[PDB]
Amino acid sequence: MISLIAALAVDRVIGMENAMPWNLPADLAWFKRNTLDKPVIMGRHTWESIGRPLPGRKNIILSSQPGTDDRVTWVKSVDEAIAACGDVPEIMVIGGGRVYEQFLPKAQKLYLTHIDAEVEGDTHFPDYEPDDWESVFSEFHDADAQNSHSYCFEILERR
Ligand SMILES: NC(=O)c1ccc[n+]([C@@H]2O[C@H](COP(=O)([O-])OP(=O)(O)OC[C@H]3O[C@@H](n4cnc5c(N)ncnc54)[C@H](OP(=O)(O)O)[C@@H]3O)[C@@H](O)[C@H]2O)c1
Ligand SMILES: CN(Cc1cnc2nc(N)nc(N)c2n1)c1ccc(C(=O)N[C@@H](CCC(=O)O)C(=O)O)cc1
Ligand SMILES: [Mn+2]
Repeated sequence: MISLIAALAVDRVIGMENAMPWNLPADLAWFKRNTLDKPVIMGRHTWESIGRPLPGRKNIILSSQPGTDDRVTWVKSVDEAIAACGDVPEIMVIGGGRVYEQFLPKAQKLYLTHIDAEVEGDTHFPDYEPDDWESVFSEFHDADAQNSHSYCFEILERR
């Protein structure tokens, strides 16, 4: 099954100039918890902003261009990306915007982190139809010493 995993600030902003403005260590924690030991799909920019392979995960990168690093797996299409994953129970799509736009309709579950933060971004999460989805998990957190804003973890399943 395909799942989208993402972190959103105010107004579905997800990035700015190839990066994430805020710093929310609890989000990284949770991102890692959720993707560890599973395959992660990500676009070329996102990989670039990551600058390295994520351990304990099969890294799959989508580019129309040929690979330039054997540490990860390169693919040139959404189909191939998914085939490259093999037979596993869950595929984690991690970004960025274009990639999410493409996998949304094929996805059965959303892992969203709602961040209480106002940032001028240049990239946004897709506009998805709430009707279609169901909140199965929700947990709120106030900002703290490690985390500068309040946030909320959420899991939704397509009805
Ligand atoms: N907050 C979040 O959770 C989160 C998670 C990830 C990323 N982000 C942010 O997202 C922004 C980067 O997002 P982005 O939309 O600019 O880039 P992206 O989605 O990561 O990368 C886009 C690219 O991936 C390739 N690609 C995508 N679909 C393809 C397909 N069907 N076939 C072949 N290649 C395909 C293309 O590479 P080629 O040009 O080489 O073909 C295209 O340039 C950054 O700001 C990052 O910080 C946020
Ligand atoms: C660029 N970026 C993409 C990124 C970041 N936060 C997100 N947060 C959420 N919720 N969802 C995403 N898709 C997301 N994607 C990154 C950057 C660094 C690491 C990273 O180091 N991850 C460690 C986290 C633990 C550590 O901080 O050492 C891991 O192993 O998963 C991951 C994603
Ligand atoms: Mn149902």
